[PDB]
Order: sequence, then C-alpha cells, then structure tokens
Amino acid sequence: KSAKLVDGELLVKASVESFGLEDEKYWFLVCCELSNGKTRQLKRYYQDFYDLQVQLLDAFPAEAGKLRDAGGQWSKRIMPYIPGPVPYVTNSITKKRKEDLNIYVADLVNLPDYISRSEMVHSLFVVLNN
Repeated sequence: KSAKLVDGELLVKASVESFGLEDEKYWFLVCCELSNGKTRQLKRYYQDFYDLQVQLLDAFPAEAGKLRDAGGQWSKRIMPYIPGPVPYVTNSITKKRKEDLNIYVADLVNLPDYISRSEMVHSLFVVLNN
C-alpha cells in the first residue's frame, strides 16, 4: 500500500539548509517552500530519514524499478537511495551527509509523480507535537 495524497498544503521545493550542534547530539535543519510562499523548519535525526526511504521503496515500487508500465506511458523509474550508514563519520563525511540530504529531499519534490506531495514525505516537512 502507498500513502494518501493530501488536498491541503502541497510543497513545491525541498532542500536542507545545514546541521548544528545540540547537547552533543547532531541535528539537521530541513527547509521547504510552498506555492503560497510558505516555509517550515524542523529538526530531526539521521534515522528519521532512513526510515522514510525504507517506506518509499515499498510505497512506490514502480519508481524503484520493480514493475513495467503498460506500454504507452513513459516515466523514469527513479528512487532515492541511501549512501549507507557510517560508524565514525568524520568532519568531511559530515559535510557530505548534510549535502546529500538536500538532494534526497529535493529529489522527492522533483519527482514526475505525486510523490512530491506524498503523505510520507510531507510528514517530514512538519512540526511533530512541537
């Protein structure tokens, strides 16, 4: 099964700003722009993003290169993949991590399908009981 589309506030752009130091722990700043000029900022963990991708692979199997279209319709079966977890992320690695996040999230909004406004991805650009 896949996520249900929300007929409310859909996003048009998704990109990650940067990361900061929080009580020793590492946090990331996720930003996004709407068609109405709306913007939200929420902090999360690296695991949150990983869990989102795992659900996307199953949610949209076609985009992950699993099934073949009917024949007449032609769409690129592209899906966001994780560069793999790291035991001891270095300074250089930390920089690339924050950058990849901006590309991974931005890719969702730049999808040829309705995945951009997907409920799974949209849940990332929102304040959870904050």
